[PDB]
Amino acid sequence: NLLTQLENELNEDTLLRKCSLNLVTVMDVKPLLATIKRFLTSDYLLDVVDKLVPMADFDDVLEVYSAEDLVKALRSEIDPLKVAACRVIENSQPKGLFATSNIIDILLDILFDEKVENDKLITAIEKALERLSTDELIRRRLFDNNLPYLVSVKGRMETVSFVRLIDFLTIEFQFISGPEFKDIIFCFTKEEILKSVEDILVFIELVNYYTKFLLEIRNQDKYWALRHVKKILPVFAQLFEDTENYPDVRAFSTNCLLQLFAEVSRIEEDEYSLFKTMDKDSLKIGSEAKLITEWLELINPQYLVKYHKDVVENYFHVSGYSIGMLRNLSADEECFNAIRNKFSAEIVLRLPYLEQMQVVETLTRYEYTSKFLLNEMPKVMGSLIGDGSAGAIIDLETVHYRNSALRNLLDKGEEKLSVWYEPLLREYSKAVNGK
Repeated sequence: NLLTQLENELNEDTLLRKCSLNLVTVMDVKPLLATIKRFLTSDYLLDVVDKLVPMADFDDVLEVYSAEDLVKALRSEIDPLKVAACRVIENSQPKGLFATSNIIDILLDILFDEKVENDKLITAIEKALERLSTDELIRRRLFDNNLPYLVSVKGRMETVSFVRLIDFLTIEFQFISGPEFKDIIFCFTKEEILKSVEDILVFIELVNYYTKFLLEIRNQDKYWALRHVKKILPVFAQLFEDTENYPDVRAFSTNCLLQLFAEVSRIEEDEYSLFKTMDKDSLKIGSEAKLITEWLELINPQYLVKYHKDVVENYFHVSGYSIGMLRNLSADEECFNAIRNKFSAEIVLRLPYLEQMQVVETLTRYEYTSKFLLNEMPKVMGSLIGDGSAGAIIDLETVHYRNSALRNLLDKGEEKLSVWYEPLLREYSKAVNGK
């Protein structure tokens, strides 16, 4: 490690780029850290800082960069020194060390400053906060001590700081438990949503936050959060319908809202009471012809089959274009039974091999779709097995889908595949072993 002592002495009498590298690999480092400090209290040097801080005993780091220093650095006019302080703070041990100072407060002050244009500083602060937010004392400093501030930034709805706040909440929600959840910061009232409409970028951002919020509730299994967010969901739908008073919503925000309604149709709730009401009063799936394809690609297929079976029956036909609809509509048995009569081996076999495989890979995903494939479209299975030139297929998508179809079927087991087991295994073997 004599390579680091050289750097320590070539500052007192390319190279940094090399230390930066020779450090991704792995005595007393204070002296070296002290110097980088002096230089900062006056770009590439930062990558060196971000490497050496983690690998050191934080007590050591804390001797050079004291709480008082960090504070001073953050209050300075020197961006690089601010980034460096962020790296130091990010590596706090224990993570709750600075939770009793105003360090977090200042991190937030800089974070929500519209005047800050340095995207590198913003992410550094966001990484610091993410890292430390596993600690409960850091969450207390954030959501208790700084709640009034966060809520005021929330109320600004000023473009630059609003985007940052939304990122902040999404990041933070990962670490929030039921008892710590505070509506006033994570949720928006009806009145705030109507207000965000005046600047459609803010509203669009708010729509995406909610989509992601519901997505995260579903992924993290935080269903206790639903009772807090679902009360304003009908508002997004009413605005989507109200083109007379709120034309900017359909005009600029149709797609982001469609994604939201996709999530709403999937919330763990008392049998679509919420979505059924939103659909009945506002969305009216089926009434606007230009939206039908999208509704059939996005909305819960079980909902679609119970409340809009006529649409599903009439509108869906097999083609390269309806593969989006196919992936969605077939993920519920009952909804699949509503499109079953639109398939035949002949209809599928007319498609170019790429789409055949996309269709087939889709049908191999579930028990009931596979059964139908084996029992009703064996000639399509024959096209899947092939003539003996599939190993010569150059298109990456085609190979990807075929292989995935082969895999999906094999995952079903020998007993359920009958006479197809051996040929499937054989074809899969040739695909992944090169033959």
